[PDB]
Amino acid sequence: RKELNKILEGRSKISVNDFIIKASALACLKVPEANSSWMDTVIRQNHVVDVSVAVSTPAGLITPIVFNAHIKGVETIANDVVSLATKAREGKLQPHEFQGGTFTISNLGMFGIKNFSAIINPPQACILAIGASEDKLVPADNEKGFDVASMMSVTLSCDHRVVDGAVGAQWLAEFRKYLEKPITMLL
Amino acid sequence: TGVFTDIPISNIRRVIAQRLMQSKQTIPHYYLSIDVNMGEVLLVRKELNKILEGRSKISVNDFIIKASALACLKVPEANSSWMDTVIRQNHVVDVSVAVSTPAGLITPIVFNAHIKGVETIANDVVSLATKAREGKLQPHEFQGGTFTISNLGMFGIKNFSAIINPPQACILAIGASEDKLVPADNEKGFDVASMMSVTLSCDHRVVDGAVGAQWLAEFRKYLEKPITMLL
Amino acid sequence: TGVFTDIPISNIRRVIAQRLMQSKQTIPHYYLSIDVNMGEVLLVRKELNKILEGRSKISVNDFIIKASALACLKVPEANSSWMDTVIRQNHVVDVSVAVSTPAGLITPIVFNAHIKGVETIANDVVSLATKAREGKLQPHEFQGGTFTISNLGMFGIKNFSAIINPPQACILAIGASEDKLVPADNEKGFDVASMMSVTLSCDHRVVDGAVGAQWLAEFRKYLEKPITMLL
Amino acid sequence: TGVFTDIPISNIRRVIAQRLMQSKQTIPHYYLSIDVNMGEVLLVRKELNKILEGRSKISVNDFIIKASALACLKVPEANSSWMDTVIRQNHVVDVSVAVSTPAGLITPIVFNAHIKGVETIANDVVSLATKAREGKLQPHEFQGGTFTISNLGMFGIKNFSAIINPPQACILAIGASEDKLVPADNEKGFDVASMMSVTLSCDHRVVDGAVGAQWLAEFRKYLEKPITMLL
Repeated sequence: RKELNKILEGRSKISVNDFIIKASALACLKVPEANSSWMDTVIRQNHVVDVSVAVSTPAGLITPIVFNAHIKGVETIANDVVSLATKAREGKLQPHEFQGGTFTISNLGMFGIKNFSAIINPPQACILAIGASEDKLVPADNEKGFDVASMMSVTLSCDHRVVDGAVGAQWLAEFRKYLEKPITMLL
Repeated sequence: TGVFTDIPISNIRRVIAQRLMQSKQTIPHYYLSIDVNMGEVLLVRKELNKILEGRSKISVNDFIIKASALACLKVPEANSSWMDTVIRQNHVVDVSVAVSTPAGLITPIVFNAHIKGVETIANDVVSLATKAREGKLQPHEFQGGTFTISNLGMFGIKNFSAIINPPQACILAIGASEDKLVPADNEKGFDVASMMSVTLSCDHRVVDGAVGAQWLAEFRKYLEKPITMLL
Repeated sequence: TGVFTDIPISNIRRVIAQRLMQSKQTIPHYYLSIDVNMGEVLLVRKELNKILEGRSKISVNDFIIKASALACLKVPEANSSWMDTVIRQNHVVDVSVAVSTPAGLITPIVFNAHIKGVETIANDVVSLATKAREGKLQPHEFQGGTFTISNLGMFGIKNFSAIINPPQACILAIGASEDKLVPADNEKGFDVASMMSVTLSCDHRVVDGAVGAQWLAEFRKYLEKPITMLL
Repeated sequence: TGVFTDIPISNIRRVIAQRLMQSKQTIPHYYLSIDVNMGEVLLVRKELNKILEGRSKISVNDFIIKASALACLKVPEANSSWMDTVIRQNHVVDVSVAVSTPAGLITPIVFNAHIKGVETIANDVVSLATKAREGKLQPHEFQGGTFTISNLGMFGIKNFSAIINPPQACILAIGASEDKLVPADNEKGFDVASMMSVTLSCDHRVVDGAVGAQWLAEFRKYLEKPITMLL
């Protein structure tokens, strides 16, 4: 993110939430069950990824939707998120701009929250919850024997009648791999 | 054999020759050449191949196709076309790759190359190349496209200037990658770099010199900072 | 937008395309490339800019225009023209400079460039470029000339091969100046030099290969010993 | 003199211009460039000149002609021709050398250059060049051939792209030999090498890109290991 911000000499600003959205869309592509839905009679599997981001507007909560997030770069995602957040804080959003989607992301790391467990929207099947990033003290094989690492804890709230435990665990593994090797998003 | 032997021309060769002659007569070609440092792609490709434990193999041509598609997105004129009455600008990027099948040349088309990752591109290119060497390709699988890429670096070619297809407007030509000796500020004063020379053959009635130069600049930036392809 | 959007062609673009197509069809182009060491011009220009305390600004393109005019004086064939029945040899040098205005291309003409100093040339080029970007140019101010120069070194282009205007016979193409690593006899054994690559596109029915090579040799000598322009 | 003087065109110049125009209109040219290390030929030629104690003088152009003939033997497509109805493949190699006589250009033909040694080639080239500068050449002595070579390294030209003769299919263009600074594994880390750049202009309806690249690879191998010409 720092290198990309240096490259974009004021053209755009890229946040960590943009990489999170990109990794979520790619993981939903790899594991389609987390992007599916339950409709009693039938189970609908979506081939496109619409990511509804939760923004804490000081009037409640708003859910701007980033459409086709699986085929967009981090810069387009960042611009869309910024514009939609400004419009949400203004108070002017079309119903289709915040009602719908296939996946949901909620971030509360700005408030110091370490972990939290969100609630699934009725049509969707999963929701990702992102907490604060903190410098932990992980073991290492160097001279000291330890190293400082910036760790972030994420909780996925799955619908068990659509997503199995192994399926959700695979989704989390792919999400973690995408975020821990960012060049993998090129593949 | 004697002094000379005359080989009759097949109908496929005849029509290909007629098309090439018409292209060279109608399209005013002009050539723009730049040089690209490939030391970062050489590392990114190695890391991605290590990550893909036999799942897939990624070549440098795949990164080249990806960078070409992204540059065509940024500069739409190189992906446009001339139709006498009107100029057609394509919003999707179809990249026709030139493969030297030992029966002539074939042009497998990678569709929607601007929204595909390097792994999907690599798999598509491998499958299409195998089918082309087999000899079974549908007409829509090798006729059409919006951009064309030809690579001859396997043969040691340093530079070359290709010919534009009649409907399209540009064609990229990739030569061999060689270890040059560029100046550096270190103790020795020089450093070894792997350089690759590329020539873009543009149609001057569609692409201006500044436009083609911008396209080459964006292509070079994408290839020399591979993480920029995330944006 | 959809899949593609067709952009209608303006009359100016249509006539320019027709002229370029006719030029490429009628003129047999052939390209000759050389390399020039610019380390002496880089010092002469700095000294002249210091001497001119804000009175004027001299660019490298001005020295390039001056050297081109002097070389055209020495080798008249590159300044000649083809008129089917007769070959017209011009005794004056009018240099048409290609400026990439963000609406296409413009060709301001510097007249009598063989008997003008670099300061007059610089002032004329600056004024004509400002007028071209404004959009107000008389037809005689950009239609005609005897020699043509196109520069694309600002865009990082290393080499390119331009297209001859139908009446003229040659066109010079200037690429980027880069710090190479040439051999030297000093302690290290090498030295850094600023090199620039130029391609002359000659009309072979007017200019022979040896003639074009002599023209390039004289141009290179003028640029590599700037004091020679006094002679 | 005035402003301009019109020079009438001779019939020889008129017919040459018509032939060149027809060639450029009908033949779709495409250019392939490589670089050759000449340090071994520079030693072989010196040794052979020492051995020939004034009996004959061997030039680098003679080794170039020999390597061209051998490469045409290995890859027959570059020595072929296009005749609309049929493609004629020649089993003998006639090399037309371009000599810049100070009256234009002349093309003395060396026949059966694939089965002649460098000394016979050198003697034939010297005699034909003297006769061409004299001005007495039979039509069969300069009209025809299967391959064409043009050299402009005496004039300092680094690269150039020539024009194919209408009956033939390829033409080789040789530029100046220059001492570059290539990387090396010795103590310093670099080594000085004499490099020469050659461009082959192929007819794409007869010669494919891979075919031309193979021809250039064989030519480079012959020139970089001169003992290979014994095989």
